[PDB]
Amino acid sequence: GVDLGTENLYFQSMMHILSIGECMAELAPADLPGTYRLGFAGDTFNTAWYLARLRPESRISYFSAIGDDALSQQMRAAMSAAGIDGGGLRVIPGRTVGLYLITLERSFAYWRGQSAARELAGDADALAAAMARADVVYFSGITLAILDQCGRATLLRALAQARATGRTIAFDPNLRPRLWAGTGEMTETIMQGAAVSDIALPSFEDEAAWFGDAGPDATADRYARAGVRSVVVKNGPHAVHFLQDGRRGRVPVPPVVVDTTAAGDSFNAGLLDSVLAGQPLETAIAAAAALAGQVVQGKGALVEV
Amino acid sequence: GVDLGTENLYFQSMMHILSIGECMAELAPADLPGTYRLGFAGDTFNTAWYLARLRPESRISYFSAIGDDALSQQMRAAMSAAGIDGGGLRVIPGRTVGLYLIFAYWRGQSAARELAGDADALAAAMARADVVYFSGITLAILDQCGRATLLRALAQARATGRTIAFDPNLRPRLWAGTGEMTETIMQGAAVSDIALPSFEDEAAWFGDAGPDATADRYARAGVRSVVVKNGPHAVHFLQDGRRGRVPVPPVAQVVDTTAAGDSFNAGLLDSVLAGQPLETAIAAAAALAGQVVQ
Ligand SMILES: Nc1ncnc2c1ncn2[C@@H]1O[C@H](COP(=O)(O)O)[C@@H](O)[C@H]1O
Ligand SMILES: Nc1ncnc2c1ncn2[C@@H]1O[C@H](COP(=O)(O)O)[C@@H](O)[C@H]1O
Ligand SMILES: [Cl-]
Ligand SMILES: [Cl-]
Ligand SMILES: [Cl-]
Ligand SMILES: [Cl-]
Ligand SMILES: [Mg+2]
Repeated sequence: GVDLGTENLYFQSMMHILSIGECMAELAPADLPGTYRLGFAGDTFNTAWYLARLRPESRISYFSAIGDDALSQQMRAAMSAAGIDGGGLRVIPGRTVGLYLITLERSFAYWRGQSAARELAGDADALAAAMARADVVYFSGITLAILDQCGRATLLRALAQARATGRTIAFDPNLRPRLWAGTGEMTETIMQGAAVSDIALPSFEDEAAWFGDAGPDATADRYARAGVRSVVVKNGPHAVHFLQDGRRGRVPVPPVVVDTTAAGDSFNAGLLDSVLAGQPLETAIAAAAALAGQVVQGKGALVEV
Repeated sequence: GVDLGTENLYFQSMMHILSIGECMAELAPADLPGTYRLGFAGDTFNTAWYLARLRPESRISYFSAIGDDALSQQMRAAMSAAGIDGGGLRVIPGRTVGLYLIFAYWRGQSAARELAGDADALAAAMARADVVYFSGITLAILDQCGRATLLRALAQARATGRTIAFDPNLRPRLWAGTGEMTETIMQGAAVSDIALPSFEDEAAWFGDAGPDATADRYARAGVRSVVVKNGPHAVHFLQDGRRGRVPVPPVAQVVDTTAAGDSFNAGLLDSVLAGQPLETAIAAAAALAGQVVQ
């Protein structure tokens, strides 16, 4: 149902962004007590969701793996309804998607340890093909976390070769220790992700905790050392710090905070949307923060802004 | 939060049944489309739930393992509301319970898989219980070591006079292989006084010629009372070499057979605990299941 536009050998009618990672079934409190609404979310998927709203004229694709059950079909449908191109989704027979439940104090429970999405880097050829004509390929530290050793290698090799042909690679380290076997493995693998990326979107609070960065500018230096060309350091309610080809700066973030979920994912979409438009980095960061600011004044992961 | 009665050295004021296995979170459709109601279920827990309803005068305990998150605490509270003694539940920090959505399942990493991790805790749960009930699902979710631990505790309990009841409850998807499944089920039979197989599932996997052959297979494993369920057909039984059949009264307006076996099992065990003859207990069990399927 989603319009993929047209193409010739040289150009496509639509700008193309690919997001790679895991989308999950989400059950969140409904109005009637004891009941829950079924939706879909997951960090990289949320970013794609916001992108589709920001640029409905563009092609926003999602690459992942789902099962073959009712719930998987439901997820596939929800993607199309959101204007997201799920044509590349791998189907893994006998399996289902990951799920999480929000209970309400607000708490989360996850069942994603055996999700189909963990097989998303099982087919190297399908990955390359998904990336081949993408203007931007976006992935996260959660994308890396859920894969085994071979899957990580396959994904990183694909991103690196895509990068070399001229795809712009964007990465949100999105540190979630509970998804990794150990902190050593997490930090190492995250920086492997950095080494294939042009744009990195770390969050200072998390980076400081695990890498021992003394401040946001030290966070930026760390990613620049891995070859990242544009580092954008998200910083809670504080100014966003950046570092691009040796040049530094800070972009003020106006004071606005119901729900800091989706903040980072919406920020990323706002940033990538503006970068694709050919806007200078500082302009893109301002747009990213403006979107995130309006989102954190909203209810949920997916806030119709 | 559930009264457990009183005791002296010789007798307890309440008869005591312990069920061992996995309780899961269940999400089922509510009226509002796209919304689901959260409840708790799972084979051995369902049997315990029905048993508690049938005998408010008794102590119905559940032994399992849960997590330490909000959902696990909700499960604990639901058990207590249902009159079930969850005082022996083990808590596995960082883990959560299994879940299913209406059937799609997430149970491969549930805390309940650790329920046989502490041998002393299992033995204490079984002490002074009159009946200990478990299923083939209880066995399926454990690793090899947990299986050995549980079976050894069950056999030791049986050696001390606890009555052991088993429902094979064959579920192929939960096992690594067909062979492992059949061998382990029969190991469960080997520690059980009472077995409650279902002919439809047994026949597909053991090659039983008919319900009497199913009964014979369990009897060779040392089961004293075998009660073979068979959908709407007569229940066959075998007890100490004596065969019999008990009719299942026809039910026309059938609605949901999911809890049929678990409610049958509770009905049977309730009547056995009351000292009713096996044929009487089977009829009581059929009657309850009949109401439940409607
Ligand atoms: N308390 C807040 N006040 C204003 N903006 C925020 C706040 N929290 C998050 N944001 C925005 O969301 C982005 C993501 O921040 P982070 O949560 O550190 O990933 C920030 O860079 C801001 O643009
Ligand atoms: N179609 C049916 N009509 C009447 N009773 C049933 C039916 N299905 C199941 N039951 C009852 O539930 C018990 C267990 O069913 P099953 O475990 O599916 O063989 C039977 O022994 C009957 O007492
Ligand atoms: Cl985490
Ligand atoms: Cl006393
Ligand atoms: Cl099964
Ligand atoms: Cl008898
Ligand atoms: Mg009664």
